[PDB]
Amino acid sequence: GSHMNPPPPETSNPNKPKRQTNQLQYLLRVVLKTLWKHQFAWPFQQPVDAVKLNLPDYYKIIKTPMDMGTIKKRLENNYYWNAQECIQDFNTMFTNCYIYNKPGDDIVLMAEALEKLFLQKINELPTEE
Ligand SMILES: CC(=O)N[C@@H](Cc1ccc(O)cc1)C(=O)NCC#CBr
Repeated sequence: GSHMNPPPPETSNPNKPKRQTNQLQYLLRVVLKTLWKHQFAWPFQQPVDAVKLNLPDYYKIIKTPMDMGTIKKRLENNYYWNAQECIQDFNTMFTNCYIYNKPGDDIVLMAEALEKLFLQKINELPTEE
């Protein structure tokens, strides 16, 4: 935990109201589970360690960091009120990658593959009930 990396996004706050929904259950059991085991998930399984990767400008450019390790903990620890909050975290993670990296780059192709899978699964997100 280098002082030069920011604290990770919040995964626990007892003041924030929490709810289990069937959609959130789907996001954990189907969407996260599927993306987590993809061959290209590893760069997205934890916050970007800008120290280790020698990217001192990362947290200069990316002011809303997000990663699937954070999303996994948010889903496992019922941090969310609704599915939109969680979908937004996934979208933020993909867009961070697209903003920071060049269109050709391996990391972008890897994010695009996870995003295509994500969209397939979110198209089947169940009606809330
Ligand atoms: C989520 C994300 O952006 N990924 C990291 C780490 C990473 C990059 C490429 C790769 O093949 C495996 C890991 C990163 O390097 N970010 C910007 C830059 C640069 Br150089």
